[PDB]
Amino acid sequence: RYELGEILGFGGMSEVHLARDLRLHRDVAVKVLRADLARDPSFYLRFRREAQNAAALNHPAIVAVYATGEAETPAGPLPYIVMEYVDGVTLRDIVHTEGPMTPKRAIEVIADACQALNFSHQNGIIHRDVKPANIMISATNAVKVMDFGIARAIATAQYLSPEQARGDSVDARSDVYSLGCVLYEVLTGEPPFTGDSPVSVAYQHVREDPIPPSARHEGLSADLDAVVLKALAKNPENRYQTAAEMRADLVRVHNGEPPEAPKVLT
Ligand SMILES: Nc1ncnc2c1ncn2[C@@H]1O[C@H](COP(=O)(O)OP(=O)(O)OP(O)(O)=S)[C@H](O)[C@H]1O
Ligand SMILES: [Mn+2]
Repeated sequence: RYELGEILGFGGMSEVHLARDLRLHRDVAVKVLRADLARDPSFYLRFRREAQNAAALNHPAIVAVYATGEAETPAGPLPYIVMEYVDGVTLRDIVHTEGPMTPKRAIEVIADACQALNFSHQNGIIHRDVKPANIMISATNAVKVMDFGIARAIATAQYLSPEQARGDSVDARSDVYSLGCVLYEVLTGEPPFTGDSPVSVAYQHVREDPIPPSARHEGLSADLDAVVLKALAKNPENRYQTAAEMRADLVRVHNGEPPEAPKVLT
């Protein structure tokens, strides 16, 4: 049914192909598990779970999942996921090709992401992996959040929250944090913490305060600082408790209004 075509992109887990649905005549994105990882149960499982978790979401700002299955290739069974096709670019790409967005644009985009996440949080779903690569902007400039993660067991990493690097409990406020990180990098052109390993970056995430955005990049403002740093506060209790709260504050900043976030001085 699906005539696959060009490679749209590469992820740490999969190859995503543009394809044509020949029964409905629409372009779709087909996510195919990396050949070599299919043999590892943990990954096959992860892949399938994410699929079923994401199909439970239906919002204009969230990439819809349409179908599943497994191609019975000569090598073995490659599971794949059929989804709504976004013709556009991830924020990572945007940052890598065009530099930091204008404050207002950043605000608009992140605010849309908030709606996606809030809708999700309401149908009881933590994303878990909010990062620049998991948010796309369409040719027609719609924001689209994707690659929703899944509750895992217990005994990148550059946008994970503190409670994630420790083995603590995870809820909506962690999406709030990591989103904070996205906004940060998208305002300044850099992720808030960098280093020579995951470990050290994990250290920074839970130990060192971020440099205020206005202090890493020109024409930002103290109010943005406020919002960004409240989003990136270490203890979930001191952050925006909900996506909507964060969004409301972003809206305040977008207009000429002062945000409710505690103030930040340089
Ligand atoms: N719905 C889509 N429409 C168009 N391109 C897409 C779409 N989904 C993914 N891509 C592209 O293919 C990519 C990877 O998709 P992912 O779902 O993030 O794969 P992944 O294996 O989960 O990567 P991770 O985050 O390392 S596990 C890019 O970041 C894209 O440019
Ligand atoms: Mn993924």
